[PDB]
Amino acid sequence: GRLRVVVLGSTGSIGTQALQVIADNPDRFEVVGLAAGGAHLDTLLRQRAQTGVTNIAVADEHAAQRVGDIPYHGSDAATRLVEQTEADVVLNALVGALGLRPTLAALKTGARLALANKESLVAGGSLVLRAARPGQIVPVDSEHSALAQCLRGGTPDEVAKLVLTASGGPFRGWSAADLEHVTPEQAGAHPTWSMGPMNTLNSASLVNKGLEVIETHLLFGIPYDRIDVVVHPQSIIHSMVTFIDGSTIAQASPPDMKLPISLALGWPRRVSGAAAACDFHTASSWEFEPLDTDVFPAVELARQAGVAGGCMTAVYNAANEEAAAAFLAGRIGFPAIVGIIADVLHAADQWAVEPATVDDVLDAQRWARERAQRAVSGM
Amino acid sequence: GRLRVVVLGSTGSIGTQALQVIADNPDRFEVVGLAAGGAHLDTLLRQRAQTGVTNIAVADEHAAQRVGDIPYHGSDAATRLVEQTEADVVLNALVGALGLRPTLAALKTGARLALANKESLVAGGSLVLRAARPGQIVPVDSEHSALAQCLRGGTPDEVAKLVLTASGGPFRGWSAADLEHVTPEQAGAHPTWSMGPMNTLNSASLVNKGLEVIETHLLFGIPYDRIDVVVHPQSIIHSMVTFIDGSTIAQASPPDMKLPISLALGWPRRVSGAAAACDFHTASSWEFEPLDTDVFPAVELARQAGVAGGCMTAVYNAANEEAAAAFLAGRIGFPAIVGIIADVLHAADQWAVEPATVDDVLDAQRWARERAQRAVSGM
Ligand SMILES: NC(=O)C1=CN([C@@H]2O[C@H](COP(=O)(O)OP(=O)(O)OC[C@H]3O[C@@H](n4cnc5c(N)ncnc54)[C@H](OP(=O)(O)O)[C@@H]3O)[C@@H](O)[C@H]2O)C=CC1
Ligand SMILES: [Mn+2]
Ligand SMILES: [Mn+2]
Repeated sequence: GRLRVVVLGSTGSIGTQALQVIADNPDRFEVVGLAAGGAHLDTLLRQRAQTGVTNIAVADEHAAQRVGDIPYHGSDAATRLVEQTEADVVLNALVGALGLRPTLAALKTGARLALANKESLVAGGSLVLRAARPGQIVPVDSEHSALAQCLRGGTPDEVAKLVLTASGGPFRGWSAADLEHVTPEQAGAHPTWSMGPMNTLNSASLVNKGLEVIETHLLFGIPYDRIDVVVHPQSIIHSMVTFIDGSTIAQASPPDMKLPISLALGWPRRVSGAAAACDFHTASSWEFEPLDTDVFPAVELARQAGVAGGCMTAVYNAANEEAAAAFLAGRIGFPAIVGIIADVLHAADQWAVEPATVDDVLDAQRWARERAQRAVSGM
Repeated sequence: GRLRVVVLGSTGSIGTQALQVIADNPDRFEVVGLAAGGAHLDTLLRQRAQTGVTNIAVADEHAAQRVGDIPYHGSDAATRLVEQTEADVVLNALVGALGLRPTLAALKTGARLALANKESLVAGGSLVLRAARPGQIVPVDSEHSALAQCLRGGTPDEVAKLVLTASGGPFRGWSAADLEHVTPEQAGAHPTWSMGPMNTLNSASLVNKGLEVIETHLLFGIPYDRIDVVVHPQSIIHSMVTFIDGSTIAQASPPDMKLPISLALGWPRRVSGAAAACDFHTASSWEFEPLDTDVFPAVELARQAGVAGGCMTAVYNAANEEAAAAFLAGRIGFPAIVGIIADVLHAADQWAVEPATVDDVLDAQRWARERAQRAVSGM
């Protein structure tokens, strides 16, 4: 009675940690599908051999050709893999708003969607939500996993606030002037989490936290004015829920994604030995500080976009993707990332309309990328 | 609807705070009984006048002589009140040995027992556990209330460890050499108005934490070797549960006993506005450090007593009461408190037998008191 898992983005950080959790728990889990982009064929072939799964999607046609006998190849490969593979859980660890169609396909199959790809939910918004039954989307994200656990501390009507923690990034405490000179190398560091290149930059810019505020509203149905963000440099407390009696329930663990991965895969059942627990035989401190919203307005912009609703959250994410690419390429400065997002959101009148189809979401993103490029061109 | 509440020990700290919670929540609670010792008879009489509750009990027959219209007076007045009063919740906030019989009576009525009286569990042990049905006892103290909330984080089978937080008391971080100089005043002997000198002393000696560890075992059925203590000077995290996957769930609030009191009264339902929540607008830190068990062995000793079982925890507590009072009277030094507890316990193996009656518990306490007296005097 074990769970069949499709792993999308298997060669990345989350995909590989997920495979390790599955390998350590053959009793509970079985890999039945793998999807990757094709940039790391060494890893993918290793995964094919180690798991014995030949049911693979490779996005890059040239890379799929070089491997040979890949059953699904091309831009729709991951989507068709999901549509055609019998599974109990789809782990979406793809990166960027491109995880949207596989997310929608997964929900349509009725399987659990263990969601690491927050962008697909942020972009899909109510379109993704309509495709899901209650509890079908289970968060892999450390914060959202923590929130889901802490919500067990009371009934829904007893929730006052959801409190997301943020690491603060490498630039915690820096001034606006300090941020002007930030290099791609400087933004490529993270004090607590080891992640891919986009999540690391997003954590530095605080856009990751903005995306997580939106994800929180969408997953848990809590109003934006009841979703708080506190800076916690240690990343040990992964988030908390405050109840109407004044009690706060918090989730805590040394930073290790295998914990929320393991919990997402086998929800509601915890997976014995998934990760190390906090060690209370040695001294430590858990520090909290307010976010400097003047220097880091990305979270406030996310709330604005979220409150607007419809396709506005897709716009927020798409504008970030474009500005982020420009920064990494050395075309714009670091403060310009969130500056461009604000510029694009301000122009995004038409996009408050609720998406009826995936094409509405794609239209919004297409516009947002263009408007983002316009803003880059002007600086 | 409205829960009918009997308040035993209505004139003490817990009792009066509970009456405030009840006054503030007339939708949720109604007082249907009040019981007190008699030393604060005037307060009880004012309480009858304020609540309109005439169903009252006074233990002290002398005190009762002052009134003429008390329905329940004399020894076991509180017990008789419990036996003869229809109620949904009995709050047992009586102090010491006079709490045990009312606890037993409350359990037999089938009411929920909101338990503050430590002696009921620490001394009464298996007598109380054999009488109680699952979930019948709801703990009132902050650590136990924290644990009950955090246990919501998983199934019973998913619990790895219970971690109680401890303030560390006034001598946190003190060497054994430092402790030799401790005076009653330093250990918290002030004529404070609401509470006896023992509470502050028991905190300082770490015996209170030991008592809490024993009660934790009895309340939640977790072995002593899986009940840990961490020193946390802020007392914001009130305790935590570590699950088999590595996740820790923690309960946090600014110190305020109205929170755990309100939740014990309303269990399982939280009481809106009971206490203030953690506020993250100003920076703070939550510090943890190990307890030096060489310098503070009171908790290790409690586990030893608890593992031994039967009436051994009764012995532990009674030896403390005697030794702690001897320290306050200047008959011994501070380090000798836990020293005498150890010496009495090590001589106490005849008391490992399970008590059949309340008198068996009383015999054990009698022996332990006499034993500690000889240890103090040198006889
Ligand atoms: N990493 C973390 O610790 C955390 C991650 N997340 C979220 O999870 C998601 C992934 O995180 P992360 O593992 O770090 O990302 P990574 O960059 O480390 O891995 C990205 C994965 O997606 C694959 N991929 C890229 N492009 C395509 C494409 N066009 N088609 C199909 N597959 C593609 C890559 O395969 P390949 O490169 O071989 O072509 C790779 O396996 C993100 O949305 C992130 O926000 C959330 C919380 C923390
Ligand atoms: Mn996250
Ligand atoms: Mn306590």
